Amino acid sequence: APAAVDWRARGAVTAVKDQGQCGSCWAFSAIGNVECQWFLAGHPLTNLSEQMLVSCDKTDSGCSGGLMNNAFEWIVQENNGAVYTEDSYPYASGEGISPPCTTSGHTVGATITGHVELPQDEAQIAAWLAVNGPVAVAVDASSWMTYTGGVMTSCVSEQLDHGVLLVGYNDSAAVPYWIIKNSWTTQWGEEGYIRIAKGSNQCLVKEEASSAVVG
Ligand SMILES: *[C@@H](N)CNC(=O)[C@H](Cc1ccccc1)NC(=O)c1ccccc1
Repeated sequence: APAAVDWRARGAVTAVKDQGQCGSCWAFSAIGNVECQWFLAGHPLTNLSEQMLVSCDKTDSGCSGGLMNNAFEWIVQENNGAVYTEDSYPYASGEGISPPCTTSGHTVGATITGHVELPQDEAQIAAWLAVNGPVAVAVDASSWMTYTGGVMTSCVSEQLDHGVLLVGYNDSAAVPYWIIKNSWTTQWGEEGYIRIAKGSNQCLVKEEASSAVVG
């Protein structure tokens, strides 16, 4: 694997979004992954719908929580692999209110055929990310409220509570780090992003890493 990767520089990552006052990070993580994978598949970078998952995906629990794996599963097995555009199915749960599911007239932004899980190994995850793009991961963001910038090194790593997106790493730095996309606006952290120490399983980052498959 390369010494450093940043898929943002490859224009493969969309703008930082805002989940608002809603427990829908799982949806943002999954959808982000699908966005990046769709671009890297040879298609235009399209903003996709988190609201599709929050409202329609009943395997998960809307604004109270859910799982990225469950989202990919639901997309393939229930929604024929379709991921709608954010433009034709916009996010509306910003204040905590989830509209009902609508299945007439929406526009398919991406089409996935499956998903893969990555080993609980930062090296193997990086090895994947360097080739096939950004990875949906679960973390312990309990100590993230106070993050303002820099490489976090003593992140509270107890129990998973947040869904974020690995978009790259840097093994060349004095302290090697993961570059992580969050869904807490651009005011938080490093322009919406956060760098965490790589190799010491910070925030339990290596626990649940998955990626969609765009056949
Ligand atoms: C983010 N603000 C919403 N939080 C959750 O959805 C929360 C944490 C989470 C971790 C990994 C992947 C997705 C979400 N959900 C859970 O703790 C959880 C666990 C088991 C079943 C449902 C929800």
